[PDB]
Amino acid sequence: EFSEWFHNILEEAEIIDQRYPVKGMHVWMPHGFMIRKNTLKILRRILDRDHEEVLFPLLVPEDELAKEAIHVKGFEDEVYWVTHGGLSKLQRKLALRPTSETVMYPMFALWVRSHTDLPMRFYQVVNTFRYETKHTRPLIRVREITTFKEAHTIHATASEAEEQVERAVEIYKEFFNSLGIPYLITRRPPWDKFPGSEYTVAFDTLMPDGKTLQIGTVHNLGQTFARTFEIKFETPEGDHEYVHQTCYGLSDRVIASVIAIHGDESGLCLPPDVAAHQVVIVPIIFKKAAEEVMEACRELRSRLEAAGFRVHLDDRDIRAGRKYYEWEMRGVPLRVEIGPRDLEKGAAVISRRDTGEKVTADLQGIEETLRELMKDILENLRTRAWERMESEIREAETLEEASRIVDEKRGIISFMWCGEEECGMDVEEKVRVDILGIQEEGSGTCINCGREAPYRAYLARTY
Amino acid sequence: EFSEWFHNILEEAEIIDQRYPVKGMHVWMPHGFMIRKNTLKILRRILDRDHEEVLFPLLVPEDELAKEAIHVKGFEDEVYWVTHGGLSKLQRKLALRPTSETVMYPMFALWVRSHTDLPMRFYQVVNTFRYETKHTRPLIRVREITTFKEAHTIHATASEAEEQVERAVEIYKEFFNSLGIPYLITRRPPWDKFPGSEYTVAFDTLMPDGKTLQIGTVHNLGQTFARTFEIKFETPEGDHEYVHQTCYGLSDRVIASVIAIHGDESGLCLPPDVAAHQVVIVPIIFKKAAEEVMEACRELRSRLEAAGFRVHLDDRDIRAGRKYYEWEMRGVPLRVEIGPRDLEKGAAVISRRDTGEKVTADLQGIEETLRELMKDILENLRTRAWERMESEIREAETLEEASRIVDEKRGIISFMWCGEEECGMDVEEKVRVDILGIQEEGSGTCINCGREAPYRAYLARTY
Ligand SMILES: C[C@H](N)C(=O)NS(=O)(=O)OC[C@H]1O[C@@H](n2cnc3c(N)ncnc32)[C@H](O)[C@@H]1O
Ligand SMILES: C[C@H](N)C(=O)NS(=O)(=O)OC[C@H]1O[C@@H](n2cnc3c(N)ncnc32)[C@H](O)[C@@H]1O
Ligand SMILES: [Mg+2]
Ligand SMILES: [Mg+2]
Ligand SMILES: [Zn+2]
Ligand SMILES: [Zn+2]
Repeated sequence: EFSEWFHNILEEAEIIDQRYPVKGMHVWMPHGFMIRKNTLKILRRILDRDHEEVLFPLLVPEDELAKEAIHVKGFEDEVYWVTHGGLSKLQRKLALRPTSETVMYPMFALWVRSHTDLPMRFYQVVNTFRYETKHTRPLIRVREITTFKEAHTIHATASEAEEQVERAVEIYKEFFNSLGIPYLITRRPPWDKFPGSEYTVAFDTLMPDGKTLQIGTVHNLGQTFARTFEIKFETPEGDHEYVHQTCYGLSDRVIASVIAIHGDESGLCLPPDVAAHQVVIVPIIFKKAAEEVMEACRELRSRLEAAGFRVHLDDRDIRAGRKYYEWEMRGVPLRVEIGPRDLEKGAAVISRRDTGEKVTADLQGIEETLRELMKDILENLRTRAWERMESEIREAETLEEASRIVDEKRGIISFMWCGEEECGMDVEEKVRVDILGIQEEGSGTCINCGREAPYRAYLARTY
Repeated sequence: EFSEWFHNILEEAEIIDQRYPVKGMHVWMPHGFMIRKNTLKILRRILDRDHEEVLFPLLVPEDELAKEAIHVKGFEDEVYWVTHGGLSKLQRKLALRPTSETVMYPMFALWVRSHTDLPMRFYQVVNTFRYETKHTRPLIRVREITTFKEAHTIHATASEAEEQVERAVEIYKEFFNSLGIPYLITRRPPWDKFPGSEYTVAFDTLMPDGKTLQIGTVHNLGQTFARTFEIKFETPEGDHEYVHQTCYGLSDRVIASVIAIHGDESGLCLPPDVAAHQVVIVPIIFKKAAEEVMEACRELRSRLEAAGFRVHLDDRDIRAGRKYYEWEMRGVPLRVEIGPRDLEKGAAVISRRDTGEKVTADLQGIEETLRELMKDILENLRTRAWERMESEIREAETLEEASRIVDEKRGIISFMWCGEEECGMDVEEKVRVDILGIQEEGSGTCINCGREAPYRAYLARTY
């Protein structure tokens, strides 16, 4: 049910066109692009406080890419390879970046010398490629991840690296909260962690189809990559130790989530700061003081723009009904309607997209009325969202109880787990599900082997 | 001389790092990235008035790419090819886009149906690839063009297409004027035009080494591509005719130009709206009312930010001299110095980067003082630039006179030309130079074959 909804809204709202001759690679149409644009503004506003945006190459030579032990193994048959340059065969294969560690790190080896240099915090929003699962899914599982934001940090002590991991987590919380997206933060099992990292922390959110979606990861690379690429730095004493690194990233999935989570029967419903337009002015006219209604709207649009609004006056010549539908299925938060009546009173009608509540305000201070309304809509959408999610995280004491809940209600399954490889795999297999990760807390007994359970774990059917 | 200057400023100002294991592919460091960022804001501000930004895939399948007659021939051995997906060999080669016609057009075939649909004006800023000349050059001739803005338009009548070509030209003029970049607009010879187009209009600018640099092209594709990809549309009568297309684009070269053209002995000198910072506040302190000098600067920074300035307070603990040098070689337009004296008078010192003029203004209305100063700097830089260029465009009546001027003074050579293939080639060969293009005007006699010369032509040593 959700799948069809998603696929249809992506087309109707003209977010992306999937009809491209190469599977797993979609086109961002105008509207979709605007949403992607605003989602990124929000993200960069946060990241730019303490991170420096950069832009590295797309292609990586075998030599560099394979310098990894586990990392190369982690993307082996997952990389695309350019082998020829025209008709000529390159004397050194070039791989399309799947992620940029093997691209930036050898360069970091150069950029880093003195402890005065550290800490360095970089990031970029580029396109990465991954040859995977025959199962392609829009904005969720693509071959060309068009909105891959990857951050990489460098530190002097392993201490600061961990502190960074915590900072990243706070950055994503803030990012997501702005999108009104709820999430569950856990620590991935050591066999799911980023290839070569010390550990991986992941953010997972729940899709309307009861399935979970990883929408962000933070990895603590310790000094593994440092040693691999020789990234050393001089201490104030005169020694040469390897740096401590961490990296984290999001993808188009964030945009899928926003669409999906605040999804709706009417179409898209988006946080005001993500929508292509925050306020769409629709003048109501039947050839009765039209010249006056119009100039009332125009004046309003201009007035809103100067106040910093992303407004749009829909003066097309069609039935206001059709207009309402359009901007509604597209996700515009506020609709401002103006007609002879209201006009001849100094007021207008403001309709909400999340609720439906049409209220009446004075065109005199409307700017503030709108600003407030917007703050309200986010909080509501964010709240609703959190409720909906938490109400799907259910505890289980028996592996049997789990299988029953998952299969009947889907969602997330909370449970105490011993945290052992074999036990975990066994849990996954028996329940045909994936262990999202753990959360250290009070002990108990592993839902499976009954032994001592140091961790609170979650599992679910994932994307 | 210029070359070394360029290469050194790119490194000293930390614009791009060229030390990447793959030739023709550079890294944008923080500072460089900020300039690229602002240059693009300026560009998008213009383009977004009537164009819709989008984002198509990177990879193109042989099938589509080769659908062209001359176009495929035009990029034959110029394309990179991904042949394997992991260890598996794809059953259909994928080419990294060199430009996106073969990517967007088949999609346009779908997006276009009714004349009500046209006109459509799209554009994107993506990374394109081109396997060319062994001679790699930063921001000028790269294998991975990291800042390729390509616009594509669709029209109902060939009439509107031409009108579009004129619009594009006006858009680039405005874009360039904002960067204070001078240019010569001409019509490329029919053997240099974009592969498959009706004709190509190009913008060329002059580099400090007397060589010319193509910094923009607008192509009128007529219905050539329409027929190739079956892009038809329904007329109000009910007929089905092919659409009229045009496309135009710029690259990182625009950023090279800005750096190079307003180049300088002190380092970078950039248009206020391109610099990483428009105003850098440097407090002068020697342990004498410091606490008061500082709070005077801070207050100023905040005050400037709220006014919309990209300001930066350099409160580092170093000699103000070293600070001046840094922000000066980096291109910051205005430096605001504050010390005990000036402070205890309600005024500060404002130094210009283009001139050097340090003036004294009242911290009371300084915002407007600065805004004005900025407008002044652009106009100056733009003017200087135009003078410098026009003073290098020299007329020649004899093929011999040309060879003498080119070889001794470089620059552009104006001349009357018959406009014939063989005659043109002959001119180029004999003078070891390239014919930039023509400009229809009063007749005369071809500098070479003496026959009737319908066009005013230019030639020079190019990049
Ligand atoms: C930051 C680290 N270098 C990185 O690459 N981590 S990652 O491999 O976990 O990817 C980061 C995020 O990208 C998203 N992602 C991964 N593969 C994807 C795919 N094929 N399609 C869409 N999003 C994907 C997920 O939300 C994931 O959390
Ligand atoms: C718009 C059309 N589809 C296009 O591709 N035209 S073009 O091939 O002429 O390229 C547009 C512009 O990109 C720049 N350009 C072309 N090849 C380049 C290269 N190898 N490195 C840097 N800039 C390049 C030039 O300034 C040129 O005017
Ligand atoms: Mg698992
Ligand atoms: Mg030529
Ligand atoms: Zn167990
Ligand atoms: Zn001639």
